[PDB]
Amino acid sequence: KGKLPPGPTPLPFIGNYLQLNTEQMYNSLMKISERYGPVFTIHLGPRRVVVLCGHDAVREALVDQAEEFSGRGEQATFDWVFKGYGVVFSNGERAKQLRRFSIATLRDFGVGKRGIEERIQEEAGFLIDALRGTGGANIDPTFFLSRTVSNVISSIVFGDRFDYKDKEFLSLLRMMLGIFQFTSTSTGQLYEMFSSVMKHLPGPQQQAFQLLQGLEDFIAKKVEHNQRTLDPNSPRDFIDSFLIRMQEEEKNPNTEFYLKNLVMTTLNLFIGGTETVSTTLRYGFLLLMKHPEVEAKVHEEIDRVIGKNRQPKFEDRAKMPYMEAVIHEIQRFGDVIPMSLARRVKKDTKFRDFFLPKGTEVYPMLGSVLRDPSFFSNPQDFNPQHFLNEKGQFKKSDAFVPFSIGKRNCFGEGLARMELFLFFTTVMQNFRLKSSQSPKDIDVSPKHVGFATIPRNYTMSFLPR
Ligand code: HEM
Ligand SMILES: CN1CCC[C@H]1c1cccnc1
Repeated sequence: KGKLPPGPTPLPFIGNYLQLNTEQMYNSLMKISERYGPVFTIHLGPRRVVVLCGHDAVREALVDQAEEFSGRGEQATFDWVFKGYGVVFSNGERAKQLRRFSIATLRDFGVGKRGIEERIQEEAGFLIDALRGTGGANIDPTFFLSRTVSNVISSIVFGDRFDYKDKEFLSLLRMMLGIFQFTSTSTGQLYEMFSSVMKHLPGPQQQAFQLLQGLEDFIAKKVEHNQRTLDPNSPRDFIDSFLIRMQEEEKNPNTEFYLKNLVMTTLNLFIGGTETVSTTLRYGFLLLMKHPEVEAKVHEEIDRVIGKNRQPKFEDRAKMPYMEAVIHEIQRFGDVIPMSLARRVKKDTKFRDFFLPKGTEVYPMLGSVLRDPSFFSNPQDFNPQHFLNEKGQFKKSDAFVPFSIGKRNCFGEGLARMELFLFFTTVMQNFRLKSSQSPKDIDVSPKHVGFATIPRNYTMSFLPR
């Protein structure tokens, strides 16, 4: 029965609203940690949350006490559509079934294997083609990168990749993009505290709902399409494998394989498989143009190990320590999902002499692990040396946790690291990156930080080398 972690006294309903700047949630919670310690209690409106800061607090909970911290908490904006259904927002039995099935089915369509390495190499080549065809003109790379990324997971879950022509495609991409931005604003973070009121009020949360509805309707139309052209012995994509598994479980009335879980799971993958990698690429190029010395070492190393002729491949990894360090440092620096997705204690839990009642939400401050001064000698700088030893060979970090850790850690990690290596490598093989402004003027502080870290709007050009 010990005590909850210390933290500032909340008000009825508003919680710790007075100590929170919803524009800068992460900076807010970190200011509070400086006063209360690395483990503290915050009230996000009426949501009682335990916040974990620094590598040690986060590894201790999510790894050393893995089972106890394995429950899924809420993200309220996403909840509006998912409603506890689908792999990401589910718990207990639902969670174990959808994750085990999702991981396996991803692996059946080539994730972690030559299959998807081919699909990514191919789709990369299509990206090179498009950036050439701009002929060095000053463009917004946003939808160039995200079309390419989205087409990879799209081929896995929908079968065939989207034609760049498709107007529905861009529409979906705008939708995904506007949701990531919304959830990263003051208002999206205010919604995390006050959703039981705000869901019924007018404002930018109404528009973010319409985008979620947009994505749900598109997935439900693709499912429909898949069902009535289905072939039970030869699955065409993820949706088919879940349709089939649905059919096998018409006997079991306690099954988790029904329509709503298929829709929401496919939506999770589509969304998860698109926006984070895409935001990482986009920040990544921005960082590279700001650090032209880094771009030159990368260029130097691409030329010696790969040269201009062949397609980069995943194994090149092993022989490119400086590129792996660059991509590691883009992820670390980007901090794209700075507060993870919320966890929940699965039962009454003891954790460092605090007591956590069953159901308490947990915030793993992944951003604080990526910036932990005990693991990286210059947290606020972009410096690939963070992941290099004395001998310029790749150096692992225990604080490299952009995908989180523990039992509900990101299972798209393997796909992502593959897409990131290949897309970054192939793009810089063919282009030098040319900024709109001089390196000293490039602003890499974020536009929005909340659920995600969003880079500022920018333009650039892609010049042949
Ligand atoms: C830059 C790439 C990515 C980053 C930084 C990232 C980040 C994260 C984080 C921080 C979590 C929460 C894990 C936890 O609760 O401990 C998560 C979960 C998840 N991710 Fe990713 N992710 C990425 C890519 C992907 C991709 C490509 C997919 C699609 C295949 C994907 C699908 C998912 C799913 C389905 C979950 C829910 C895990 C569960 O509840 O069991 N992610 N991700
Ligand atoms: C933000 N994401 C990256 C991995 C999980 C994914 C996500 C988050 C919220 C809803 N669906 C998918």
